[PDB]
Amino acid sequence: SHGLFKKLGIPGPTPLPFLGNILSYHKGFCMFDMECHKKYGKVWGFYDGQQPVLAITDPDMIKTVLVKECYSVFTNRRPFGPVGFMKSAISIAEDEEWKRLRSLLSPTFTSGKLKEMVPIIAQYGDVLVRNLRREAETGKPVTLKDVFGAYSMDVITSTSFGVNIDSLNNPQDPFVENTKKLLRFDFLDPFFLSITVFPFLIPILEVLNICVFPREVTNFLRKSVKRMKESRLEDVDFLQLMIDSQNSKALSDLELVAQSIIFIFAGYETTSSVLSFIMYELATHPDVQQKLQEEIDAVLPNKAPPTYDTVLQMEYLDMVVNETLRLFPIAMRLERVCKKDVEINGMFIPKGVVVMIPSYALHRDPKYWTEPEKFLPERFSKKNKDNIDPYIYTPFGSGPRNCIGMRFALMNMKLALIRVLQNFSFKPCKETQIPLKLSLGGLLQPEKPVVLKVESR
Amino acid sequence: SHGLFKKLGIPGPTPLPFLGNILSYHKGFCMFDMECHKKYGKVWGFYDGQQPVLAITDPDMIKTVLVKECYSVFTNRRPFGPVGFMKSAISIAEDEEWKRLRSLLSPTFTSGKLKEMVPIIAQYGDVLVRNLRREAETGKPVTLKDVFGAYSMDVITSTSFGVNIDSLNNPQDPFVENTKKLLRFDFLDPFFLSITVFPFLIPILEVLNICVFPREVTNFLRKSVKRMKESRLEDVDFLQLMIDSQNSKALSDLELVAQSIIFIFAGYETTSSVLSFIMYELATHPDVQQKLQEEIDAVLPNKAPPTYDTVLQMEYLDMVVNETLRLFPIAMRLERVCKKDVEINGMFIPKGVVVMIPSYALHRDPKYWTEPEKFLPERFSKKNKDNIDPYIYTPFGSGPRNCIGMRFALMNMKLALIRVLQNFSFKPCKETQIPLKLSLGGLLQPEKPVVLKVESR
Ligand code: HEM
Ligand code: HEM
Ligand SMILES: C=C(N[C@H](CSC[C@H](NC1CCCC1)C(=O)NCc1cccnc1)Cc1ccccc1)OC(C)(C)C
Ligand SMILES: C=C(N[C@H](CSC[C@H](NC1CCCC1)C(=O)NCc1cccnc1)Cc1ccccc1)OC(C)(C)C
Repeated sequence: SHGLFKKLGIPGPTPLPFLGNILSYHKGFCMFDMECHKKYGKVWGFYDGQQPVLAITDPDMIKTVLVKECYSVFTNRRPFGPVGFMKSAISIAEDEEWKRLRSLLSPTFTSGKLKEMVPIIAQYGDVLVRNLRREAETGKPVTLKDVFGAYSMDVITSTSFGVNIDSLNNPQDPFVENTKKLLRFDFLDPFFLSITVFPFLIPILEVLNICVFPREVTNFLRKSVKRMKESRLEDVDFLQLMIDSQNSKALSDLELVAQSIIFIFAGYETTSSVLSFIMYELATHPDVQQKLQEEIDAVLPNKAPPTYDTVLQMEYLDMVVNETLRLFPIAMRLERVCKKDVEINGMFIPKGVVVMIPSYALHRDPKYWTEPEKFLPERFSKKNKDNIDPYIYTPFGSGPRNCIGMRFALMNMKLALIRVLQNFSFKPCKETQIPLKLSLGGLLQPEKPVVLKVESR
Repeated sequence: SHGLFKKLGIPGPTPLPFLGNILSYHKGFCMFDMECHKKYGKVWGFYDGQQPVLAITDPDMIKTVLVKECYSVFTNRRPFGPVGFMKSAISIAEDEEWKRLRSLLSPTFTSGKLKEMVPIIAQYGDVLVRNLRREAETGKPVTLKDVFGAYSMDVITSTSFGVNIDSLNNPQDPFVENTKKLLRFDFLDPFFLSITVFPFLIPILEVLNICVFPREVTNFLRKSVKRMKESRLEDVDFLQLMIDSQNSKALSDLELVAQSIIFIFAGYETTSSVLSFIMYELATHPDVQQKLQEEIDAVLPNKAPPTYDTVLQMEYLDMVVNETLRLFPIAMRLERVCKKDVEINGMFIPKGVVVMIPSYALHRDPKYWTEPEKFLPERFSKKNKDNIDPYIYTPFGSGPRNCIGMRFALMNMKLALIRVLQNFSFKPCKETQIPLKLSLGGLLQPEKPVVLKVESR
């Protein structure tokens, strides 16, 4: 099965029996993609175990794949390990079902519903600040993914179930506990590599009701949600919107829970990780930090509370965000399974092949980015923003299966930063990893957690 | 493979292909054993999946199995699911290795080392009491396995690593968290039944570094212990004793950790569960409660602090304990794998057969116990204690592979009760499950958690 790309005349690294090329993940996904990109060019193929994966780097062709042919051919992602009842979550479902879920859930993530979510996201901004100042006045360097996680948690809990925790001060609350155990899967830990040399074990683990979503976290939320559904009904958040939806093809009950669980993860270690990266940059780039706090004071004088509207009135802030997402696209890769034999942009691609877009690699490709390793937000200036190909820069994917939560994430994030730079400036500690090396793991997160210094303006 | 016992002319329930008799676990292990015991008599066999299990109820024969032939034939328990590096813990190791571990670890559990452990076990008695009185003065019915667990935790943490937590007030402490996730395996949950219809999947999960001991709890303790070992060395608890041992065949480092992890579980949900049962009895039997608080006041006047010595001076207290253990032997069953063809007490038993002693069933067998469903501690009076066959009553097993921690458990437990009945009396609430129905699950724990009323003497 390792002859495939040789036949198609597509170049790539020589696979080992059974292993395919996975030994080459010893420096993380990202480093492997850049290296293939340099060595082979615009297209290459390789083998996660026996599985052909075809990498592509042409924007037309990438558009063809994420847009033009999404429904017909490229509808789904690759399977990755036993998910149990979580089979039914939107990010994991296939074909007509996913097509369906997207619809049931899409209204929920509208700008308009989002704007109603703003003042709740506001209140925990106050918590974040107050918690920070306690560490600021005790001049002790601060690990971010803690205080940001604690914030990221409060937001989720509240924005999706109305649960109102100071999680940084109550990691004791059974709710907060469960919710944390939902962490970014280390796709390069002992498990998933084995899942990829031995995917024939996925059904094995399914019938064994083994689940990558801790059977306890899920058995908790499942019945947790079942209590909420029956206390609201009858006596603004995601659950409401989703409960409203199934009040008609309409969403189910177990289905509803598994969606919640997705939303819960997503907004947690992603929102948390990204902010960490941003403060790392804001910290190792004092001028950018300052220009930012200048925007926030001119659009919002006197430490004025942000509204929905004033947030989007802030362009530089957006630039910084975008630029950070370029440097750290926490997905690293987009993928779609080729469900039929197809020709796209004059290239034959056979069924079962997994088509991959190496986002990380593209973001640091010299050919589109001057000095791509540098952190330069002016890349995304209203002037320069026009020159950036949407199929090269894809922090949130693209097409019918892009990040459904994109607007909410950006709003969520921006809301925190604004309230954080209104009060504090962030400075590198002797202990701050400079330069920030990347987790050679299967996560896009830093090698070492970001520690900085926090001062009260 | 389902013909075995029919050939040997040994009676038992008819197995279904693949399933064996496991459909008959729908009412828990215990109920199935009593039923086989009544229906077939002194011996019977059945099939957990394709695995022959031979049950026996003859004391001679049970002695033969747990004692006389332990080394030669019956050295090990049955495998149960993927344990990863935990392969090396004493309760799980096989043959010469276990034989070895027992020796390295046996001194640790001496009465004499135990006596030095007493005053530490004392101090958290004070915590237990103070926490209780807070709920006592707020006349709100109390779930036991919480406050007892919280106690059971404090003891372990301290008695094995010197870690000194008020865990009831700090379930936030990363240590306490990890430690809790080590809970009594529900052998009748979705997993282990599948493990028993599909044991050929155990090696499957091994190579997948999948572990029944949460890979995170273990990766925590592993490095947690590695920090302690290197802070003590160089600058009274189980770790010390074990560290001392490997200071010579001597214990290893990973080995040392996996032992700790065992000790940690054992003293947790076992100590916790047992006390829960005892207060349930003490509660549904006011007179027994009173006689007890009378012993504790005569051997220890003026709420006198218990010493090692005064504890064993208390006989009734011991009786109550024993009697409770009769009613609720939390192991339910003892097992040993027959590693060779052998004849014992005039019975042929083939290799690979799993020999089982149905402790629960024996404890409620009428033929040894008058009114066995009743709770009557006078059964264990210094007068009557002589009539109890040690091979019928086996709460802690027997022979070279009995409960290594037996003395410590009994001491641990007794120390708590004494300090608890010195201050409080325990009364049934309208909500108290009366009579206490048993978890039809694979655990010996109650159907419903015990809730009682707590009053300040
Ligand atoms: C900065 C934060 C986030 C980033 C960078 C991000 C990025 C992504 C990416 C790269 C994808 C793959 C899309 C594709 O294949 O084209 C995706 C999918 C998805 N995202 Fe996010 N995301 C973020 C936050 C969130 C949040 C807060 C939610 C809340 C629900 C969310 C929900 C989803 C869902 C449900 C999918 C799968 C959508 C589908 O298959 O229909 N994401 N995201
Ligand atoms: C009331 C509490 C406890 C009860 C009822 C209990 C009961 C048992 C039983 C029934 C066995 C099986 C023995 C056999 O097959 O003959 C056992 C084994 C064992 N117990 Fe416990 N136990 C208790 C507490 C503890 C504690 C606190 C420890 C602390 C380390 C401990 C450590 C062990 C170990 C290490 C084994 C396996 C011994 C070996 O295979 O060599 N137990 N226990
Ligand atoms: C392969 C996935 N995830 C899906 C299929 S598994 C469910 C998924 N997370 C899981 C893992 C953590 C607990 C929930 C999701 O959907 N989480 C919401 C989310 C995450 C990140 C960004 N936005 C939303 C397909 C996919 C792959 C990459 C990026 C996005 C989706 O991702 C990881 C590499 C595992 C992090
Ligand atoms: C089958 C076992 N356990 C051993 C083999 S797995 C390791 C074992 N617990 C594990 C499970 C919870 C986290 C540690 C042990 O050794 N825990 C110490 C202990 C427990 C209870 C009483 N004393 C000591 C063999 C065995 C079976 C029954 C009773 C005792 C030992 O037990 C259970 C039915 C699973 C509860």
